Amino acid sequence: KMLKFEIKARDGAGRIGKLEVNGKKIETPAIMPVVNPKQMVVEPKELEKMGFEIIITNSYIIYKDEELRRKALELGIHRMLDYNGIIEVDSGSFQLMKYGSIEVSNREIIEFQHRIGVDIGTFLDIPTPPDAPREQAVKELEITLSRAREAEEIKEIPMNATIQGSTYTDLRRYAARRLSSMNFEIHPIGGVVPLLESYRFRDVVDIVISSKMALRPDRPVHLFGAGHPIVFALAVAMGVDLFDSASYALYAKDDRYMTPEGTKRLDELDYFPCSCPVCSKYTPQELREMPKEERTRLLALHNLWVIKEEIKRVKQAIKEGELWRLVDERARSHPKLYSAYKRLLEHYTFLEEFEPITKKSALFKISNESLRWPVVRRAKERAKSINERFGELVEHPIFGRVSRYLSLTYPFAQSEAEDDFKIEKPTKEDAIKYVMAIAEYQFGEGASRAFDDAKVELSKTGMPRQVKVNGKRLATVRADDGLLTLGIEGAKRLHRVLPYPRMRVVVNKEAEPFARKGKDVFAKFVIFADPGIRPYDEVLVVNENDELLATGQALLSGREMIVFQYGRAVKVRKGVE
Amino acid sequence: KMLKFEIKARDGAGRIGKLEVNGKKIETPAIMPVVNPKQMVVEPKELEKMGFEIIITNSYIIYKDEELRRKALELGIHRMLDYNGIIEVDSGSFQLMKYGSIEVSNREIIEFQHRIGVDIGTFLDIPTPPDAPREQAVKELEITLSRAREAEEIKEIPMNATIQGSTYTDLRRYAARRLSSMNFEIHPIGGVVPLLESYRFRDVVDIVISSKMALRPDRPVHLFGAGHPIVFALAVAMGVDLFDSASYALYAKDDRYMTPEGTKRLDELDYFPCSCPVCSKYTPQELREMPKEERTRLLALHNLWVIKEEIKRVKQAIKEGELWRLVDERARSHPKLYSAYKRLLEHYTFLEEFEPITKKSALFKISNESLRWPVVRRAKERAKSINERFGELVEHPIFGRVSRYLSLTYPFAQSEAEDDFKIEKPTKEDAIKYVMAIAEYQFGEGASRAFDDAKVELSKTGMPRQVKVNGKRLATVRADDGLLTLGIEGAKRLHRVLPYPRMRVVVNKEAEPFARKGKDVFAKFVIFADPGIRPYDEVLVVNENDELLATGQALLSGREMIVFQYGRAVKVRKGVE
Ligand SMILES: Nc1nc2[nH]cnc2c(=O)[nH]1
Ligand SMILES: [Mg+2]
Ligand SMILES: [Mg+2]
Ligand SMILES: [Zn+2]
Ligand SMILES: [Zn+2]
Repeated sequence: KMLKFEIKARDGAGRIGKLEVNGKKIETPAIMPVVNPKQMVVEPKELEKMGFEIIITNSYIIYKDEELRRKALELGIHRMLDYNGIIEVDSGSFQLMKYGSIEVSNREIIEFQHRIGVDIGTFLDIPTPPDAPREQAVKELEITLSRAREAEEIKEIPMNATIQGSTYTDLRRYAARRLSSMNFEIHPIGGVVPLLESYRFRDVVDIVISSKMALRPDRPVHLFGAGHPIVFALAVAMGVDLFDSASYALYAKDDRYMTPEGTKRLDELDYFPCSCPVCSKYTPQELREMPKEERTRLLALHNLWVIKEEIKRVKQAIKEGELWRLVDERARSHPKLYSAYKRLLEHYTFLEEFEPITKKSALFKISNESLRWPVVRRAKERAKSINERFGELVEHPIFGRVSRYLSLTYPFAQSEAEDDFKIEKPTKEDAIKYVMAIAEYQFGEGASRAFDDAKVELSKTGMPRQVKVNGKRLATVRADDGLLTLGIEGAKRLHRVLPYPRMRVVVNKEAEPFARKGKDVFAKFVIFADPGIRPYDEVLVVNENDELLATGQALLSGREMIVFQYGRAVKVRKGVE
Repeated sequence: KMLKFEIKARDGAGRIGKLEVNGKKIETPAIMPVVNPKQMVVEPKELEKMGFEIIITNSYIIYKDEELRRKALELGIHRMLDYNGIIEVDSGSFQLMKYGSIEVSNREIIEFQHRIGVDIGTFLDIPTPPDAPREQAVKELEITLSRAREAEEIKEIPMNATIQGSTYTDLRRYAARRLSSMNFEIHPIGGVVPLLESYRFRDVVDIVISSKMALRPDRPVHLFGAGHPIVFALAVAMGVDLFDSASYALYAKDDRYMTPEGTKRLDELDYFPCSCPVCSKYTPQELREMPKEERTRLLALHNLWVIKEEIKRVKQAIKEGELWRLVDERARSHPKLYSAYKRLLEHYTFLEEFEPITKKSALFKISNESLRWPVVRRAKERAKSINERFGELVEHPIFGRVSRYLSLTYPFAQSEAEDDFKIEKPTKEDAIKYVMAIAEYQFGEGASRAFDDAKVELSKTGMPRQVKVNGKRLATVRADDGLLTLGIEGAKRLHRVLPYPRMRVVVNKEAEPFARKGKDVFAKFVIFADPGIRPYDEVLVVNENDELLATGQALLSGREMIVFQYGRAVKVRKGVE
């Protein structure tokens, strides 16, 4: 294990992760600028100063140039580029996609990558073009897989194992499942460059989702060639963690200027809709008259700033549970991106497994699409049975109508549309009915039976809070989302009222003592867990004998908990000890 | 004539304008930072260095303070504030909002503003709150207008005549009519601060449109209190040319960070979604540790950069003919903004009057609301008749079905949605049918009768270009928009086929010679024009006797050509004499 990856925060199918490679730590989503070893528009040391702690170069281009190879073998790529962050390197597969044949063998560049002290390498995977004869897509993929097995045998460093299969979702699934069973640390998704250039974002969505579906969750995903800000928000919402960009430099040499919404020709710019170091002091009409070398430099820097800025924007949105809103905003950039956005939302089943149970932000109805967001479709179905049971429905701008008993609970209460939703507070005789409704809603069918005989306390306002029964607190309704926070007593009740494995996270014999003491539960110790658990659900920490050890909040889905070996699986609230 | 205002470019009902006062020019849309004479987070000279060439201060406050009072009379605000740009001042009406009455008379402040060398003054209009009872909306408006009448009498400086009818569109209309008929140079729209602070943007749209409907198009409109980047694109699209902001500073004082999509609390920021001098330099945490004063300063500056940046973004979009696409993107920032955006599109009649006829940018189907854009509804309606005659209905992504004869013309041809639309090139036999369908579509019913007996000469590609008869070239189908550019001969024919005033722009007797000569028609010399004329339409430059003087392209709407006293109204292609 030379590569460690763990989730720190999440939204949609996206996540902010901590990625460690042989001692170097980087936060994802992240973009690695592509550096041309022959003509570096922006010096690696300057990229590093700008905050780019990971970059990529062409080991093949280096290998072929006598001078470059000599220096790379003499000082290592790090000293050669005078860069200290993570240096990822490509294999020359891109030259393969352009010329068909390359003058170096898979084993050869791999060994070369090792010789120059590369942080992360890549083998000669074949980038089958889109809409290619299924025959070619298969023949090429098998070679890719063969070259992969070879790389798995000789690699001594972290390496990229790229998924191919052209535009055939079944080949994608196959590639993903196969490379997922091999010893590799990162899984790029290739062959998409031509799609991105053509703005065929819908096809990329299909390729990306089919790949993510078959890929094991705990490994970072890299979208090869997605180096333009316009796709960041969407790609990250699908679960992409890494991006690489050469366009920042190539566009600059073409007097092309990037924007989160697309690209513009410098000669069509009357104003700079940006405030970066470059745009804050210069002007379109000035830049246009500068020496090309200078014009290229300033554009490159600008492009890098906008790319860096989008990433930060995306991470900040994930942090506040607003990614979908941002994605919705960026979808209006281009008709094709809008097409791709609608398509992504059709994949409710894939998206639903990762969609957090509760978010910081309120549900915003800002378009027709938002009514199709994962959280909306989930709350709809989960409320159906709660309505035909508790009745007393009220009107809701977004969900139409929902029982007054869920009106204080996310996302019904925690949402906003064109018109405002009037939440109906409980009564002294009503309270418990709410707690029961929430339980049945948050924990599933039967959960109320753990609270029936309880007494709900009300705050200075008519809001439900502390839930008690013949003593100790069973749980508490949160003010922030109207969801229940389990106390050890309430956890015990749920445990006996709900059959195994509902709400369970089964831990290591070794992990048992810690959970009992209330320490947090770490993924590597989770041997099994309820497949229904969603990020942020209340959870029952248990041993194999299903004995309650503690209660806490999930940070991963049931499945992820099993698969993941790094990061916390559960944030424990209280233990049995 | 103490204020000149010219339209330099436009889109939607918005416009980029040239505003001159005291020989000081400024480009609009423009936002004026509100400056507090007592406390200044950022100082006028700094604001001037940042590029804010217009600001606003509270003359009443300056008045009520001995210190400022002396220095003001003594030095005159310009030197007092060490600012050399346009300085606008407010009456003290703001204090009226929160105090209901002040210790100064309409006449007193007005004369005081005159004494301190103010570039633009304001009288004591009463900012009636959003949903006041009708008797109050009415009472205060009459009081406002009496002060308007007094101000018009003694005025010796350009002044803001604020439209003030609360939330009664009929009162706004009246209020606008009256002030328009009076001698003032700028028209703010007031009583909206309470609405903006409550994100009640839909109500602001209704108030603005009802005001704009009754305002003289040639005068600048100012949305009083609209100082957050969130409403700019929307507001500009409604024809608002000026904004003032106090928020950039006040928000900073409460560690609130501005964004084109809204507002963020500093203690809730993990990353800065911006590249400005501040954000590209510091991190959220680095900011939180600084002393309150430094924090307030840096945040205030950041807010100013966001403001400045959105404006440049809005102006760039107008120049590109993509304002609506931006409004749409921005509509996704908040449910209340989305509600307002949809409402704005309900006001088709108002918007269509100012909406240009042809654009450089292609029509993008990026949302549901995209289908309700002015250009789309206009195209649908107009084409109905063409589809009824020339038939040959071909499929279209946005309009569904449309006669093939218009498939070469804007906005049908370039249009792009989830799937591209393929154009139908003419046959040497259908050629004429196209020129006729286009004419009927571009010039209105009957227009075709001016081209029936003509031959359409196709180019290197099966595209129609020059239209000739007997040897004289009537017009020529443009390659870019598929719209006809008239030739003096085509002009003549249309002149007799279409009943006055269709396509007519009537000029002075003094302008008659130039027009005949071929010179461009300036607005001030236009006495009357076809209400149906839209920006960029082909127009018939005629004299009062309806005698053809020349042909050209409109740069304003017919209604605008009449009221406007500055700028060109028609770019003449060719005179007659
Ligand atoms: N290895 C590799 N590099 C790429 N660069 C762009 N696309 C690809 C791809 O599919 N694979
Ligand atoms: Mg595990
Ligand atoms: Mg005129
Ligand atoms: Zn920039
Ligand atoms: Zn900033």
